[PDB]
Order: sequence, then structure tokens, then C-alpha cells
Amino acid sequence: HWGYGKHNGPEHWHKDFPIAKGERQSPVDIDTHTAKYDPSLKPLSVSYDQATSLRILNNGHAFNVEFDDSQDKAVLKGGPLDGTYRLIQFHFHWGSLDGQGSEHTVDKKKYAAELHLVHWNTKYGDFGKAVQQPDGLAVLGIFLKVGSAKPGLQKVVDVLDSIKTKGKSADFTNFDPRGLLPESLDYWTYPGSLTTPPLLECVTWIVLKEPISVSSEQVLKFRKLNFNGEGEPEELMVDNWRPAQPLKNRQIKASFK
Ligand SMILES: N#CC1(c2ccccc2)CCN(C(=S)S)CC1
Ligand SMILES: [Zn+2]
Repeated sequence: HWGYGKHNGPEHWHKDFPIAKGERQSPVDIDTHTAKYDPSLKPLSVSYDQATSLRILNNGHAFNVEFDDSQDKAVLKGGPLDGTYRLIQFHFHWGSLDGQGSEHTVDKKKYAAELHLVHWNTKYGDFGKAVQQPDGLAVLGIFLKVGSAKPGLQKVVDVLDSIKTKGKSADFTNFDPRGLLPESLDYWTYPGSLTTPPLLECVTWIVLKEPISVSSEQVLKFRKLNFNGEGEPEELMVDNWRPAQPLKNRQIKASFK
């Protein structure tokens, strides 16, 4: 099965998922000097005050913080987006070392990790339908750098011991994802894909320019998770990122000058 090892990693994925070599794959390098300011882009609207988190799951490739998406409770709109996109979950991609871990890069710079807040277009009724559409998802990508602690991340860090291995989940109610956002909502946007199999080309990417800072202790706790199941040889959950893919026939737009 696919993963991030030498024998089943990103360079292998195309064999089971031929779309891996498609025309709008993610992540990509964001060349800041080539991205064009688009004055017609609207400001983002991130409405998370009514978010209802439910559970945290180690799915064997990352951990997902899941939300109740059966009503418009936490939504993303505006920016490049037409309509309303509901928050379903967030997860991260991170490295074994502070110098790698992000999927998107900025002028080839890699960050220590990258947060993906995943939202689906409500005009498609459910997430499974939405991923089959070119405008089905909007993913808000936020870079993490190591420095000062992010206080709003700590509740996530502290539950990881309870979901160390693949398939473990834990109750995770009343978590406020507003505590994971940087001050500025300036962003780059482009059409792309999921960055894990099934690699579906259904994502409007919205990548924030301003990283959040997390502490070395916080990211060290991510790196204590396991890709393996309980009672299996330990394989640390690290370097669960896909490298940058060809930009092909796409332009990255900036919301800012
Ligand atoms: N979990 C999960 C994802 C998934 C998994 C199976 C089918 C469709 C989507 C959605 C969010 N993902 C990205 S934003 S990288 C990871 C893959
Ligand atoms: Zn992701």
C-alpha cells in the first residue's frame, strides 16, 4: 500500500494512481516573483466561530482532527472561491528535521510543517461527491516554522500520546481552529490536487503567506507518532510530505502586492 517509505513513497504512487503525473498536481513551488497580484480576488472569509470538532484519528499517514460538517458551522468563502465550503477536517504534513516537512515551498524554501484545513463545496452535498469535481475542495494551507510555541496548538499536541498508532482515535471536542491561524490572511492561490492518494484534481489551494510559529517541543511530539499499528515494529511518523510537482499550465495568483 502507498506510504512515504523508499518502496512505497511518492515516486511509486503513479503506478496505482496514474493521475500522479496529471496536469494539475500538488504541491508546487510558489515562485514569489512570478506569482501575479490579482486585484479582483476578494478577501478571504474564514468563519470558524461555530466549529464543532469531534474526534482525532491516526489514519496511518497523518492525524486528522475531524469536525461536524452536517451543517454550515465552520465555513470558508470569498477569495478565489464561488460559494460556500464547509470545514471537514484538518491535518498536518511534517518532517524528521526542522528544515523539511512542508509540501508547498516558497522560492524553494521548505518549512518544518504544513497545516491543511480541508473544506468541501456544499453545492455537491457530500465530501465524496465533492472530490470528484474540479472545484470540489478548498484547502487552506498554512506553513509552520519552529520558534515560539503556538498556544492554540497545544491541545492537539497533548492528545497525540493517546493516538500513537495507526487506527487509534480519541474524542476531541470543543477545539477551536481559530487558534491555528496567523494574523494575516494574505495568500497565494492556484488550482491543484490532493497531495496524497487518490491525488484527485479537485482542490482550489489557498496558501497563506504568513507562517505560524510552533515550538521545537511541539513539533517533536508530532514526530513521536507512529505510521504502524499497535503491536508492530515502530516506524516514526515523519516526512509524510509529497515534494513539489510540475506547475505545468498554471499561474499562481497573489491576493497581495
Ligand atoms: N484524509 C484525507 C484526504 C482524502 C483521503 C481519501 C479520499 C479523499 C481525500 C483528504 C485531505 N487530504 C489532503 S488535503 S492532503 C488527505 C487526503
Ligand atoms: Zn494534506
